[PDB]
Amino acid sequence: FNAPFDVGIKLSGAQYQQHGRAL
Repeated sequence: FNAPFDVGIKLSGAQYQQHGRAL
């Protein structure tokens, strides 16, 4: 959660529709 900004993009394409990274 913390640093919901560009932080956590290390696994964006991964999260997939995780509404967290790529949203």
